[PDB]
Amino acid sequence: SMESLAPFGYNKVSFKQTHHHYCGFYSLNILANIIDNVVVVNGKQYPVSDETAIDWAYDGVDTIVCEKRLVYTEREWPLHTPIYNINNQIVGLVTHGVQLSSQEYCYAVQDGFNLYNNHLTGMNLIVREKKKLIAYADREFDNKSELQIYIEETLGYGAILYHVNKKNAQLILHNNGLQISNSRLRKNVFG
Amino acid sequence: MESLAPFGYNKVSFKQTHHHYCGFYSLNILANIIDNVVVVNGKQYPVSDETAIDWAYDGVDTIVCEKRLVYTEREWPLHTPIYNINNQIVGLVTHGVQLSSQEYCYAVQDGFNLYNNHLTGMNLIVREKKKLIAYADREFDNKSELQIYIEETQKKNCNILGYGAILYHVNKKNAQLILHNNGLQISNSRLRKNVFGNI
Ligand SMILES: Nc1nc(=O)c2ncn([C@@H]3O[C@H](CO)[C@@H](O)[C@H]3OP(=O)(O)OC[C@H]3O[C@@H](n4cnc5c(N)ncnc54)[C@H](O)[C@@H]3OP(=O)(O)O)c2[nH]1
Repeated sequence: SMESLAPFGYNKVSFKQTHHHYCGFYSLNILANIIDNVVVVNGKQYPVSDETAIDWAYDGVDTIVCEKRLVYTEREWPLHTPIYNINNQIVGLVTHGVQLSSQEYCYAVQDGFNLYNNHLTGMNLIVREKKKLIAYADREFDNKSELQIYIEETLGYGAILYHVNKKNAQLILHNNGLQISNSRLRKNVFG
Repeated sequence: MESLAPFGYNKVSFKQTHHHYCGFYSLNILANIIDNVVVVNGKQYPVSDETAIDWAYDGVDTIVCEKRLVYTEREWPLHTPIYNINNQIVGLVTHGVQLSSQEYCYAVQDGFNLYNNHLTGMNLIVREKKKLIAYADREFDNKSELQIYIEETQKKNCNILGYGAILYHVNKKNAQLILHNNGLQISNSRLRKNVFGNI
């Protein structure tokens, strides 16, 4: 391919046959890891924190879920900028960050294949704050008794990433109203 | 009322009223491991800094759980209660592994502090990974073989085997959880931890 690293896009779905799925972009080759907790963006070094958080990226059919390392900056990173390690090897492409304050930003950088990853097929992940005690399929319940009623009373696959104040990431997959899996990742959620 | 019972009997009653731990039902939320120590049959055992992915089938659901490894020179009988240093029950002994004539290893769940995945209506299968790509219930050397399987399944799909779960590993490393249904791929979790047990 002529496009080595290509950000996700609806019209780039043919890249799934030729490129690896990173969280937010396709890559022709396996990318390098972060070395000594530093990333290099536009010629400036940025220390990488010890914090991680769950990020996600829809590519038009699948959702890539990835535990990424958090990088706190005092400067905005333009989207799709290449990220290098201190050995001048490309680590990835800049994805969407968050502006903490007027002069504060936080970006999430995937560190190769070192951390949690989940490739969800044919599902557009929904992220929402947990409002009740129990989450099950695409519904929420106050107690087990309300849950048993729904199960006995009960289209398409779905994926929901739950959090409470960006904490305790909880990923639920469901199909036709039935629960498939309920994974408590014990990680923060980025955003 | 059995407040802390191992998987394998009367699941209908337990599943509506008890919390699902990896291998046993508990009426209450169980205590955590305090100061990296568990107590089994009156003896204190230091808990290592190692974890591994374990699983337990209760007869309809599979509980997947990252557990903490405890090395011991003494065998722990199945179902023996496990306590913390406050004499608070933390669980029941599950199956371990024997590393040497004098050395054993058990995996102990530390409450709900670590990774936990509840698989509904599925019996997990553990398999050593032998090809580069895992997809649905199959393995493929490359994406061209994968694309053939996808396209042929799109043309004709006779798989009505239902929902399945496969835990892949390479020499007990690189835990990878594949969920699938009727020849379709659902989710591919890279857990990065070792897989516990005689595998
Ligand atoms: N992207 C990625 N992130 C990780 O964190 C990671 N940890 C390990 N690995 C393995 O590295 C090998 C490559 O050296 C891969 O094979 C992979 O093992 P696996 O995790 O067993 O593989 C499933 C393949 O299968 C891919 N697919 C999934 N669906 C499709 C589809 N419809 N069409 C084409 N490919 C599909 C899926 O994206 C994927 O392959 P790619 O990421 O390279 O694209 C990782 N790969």
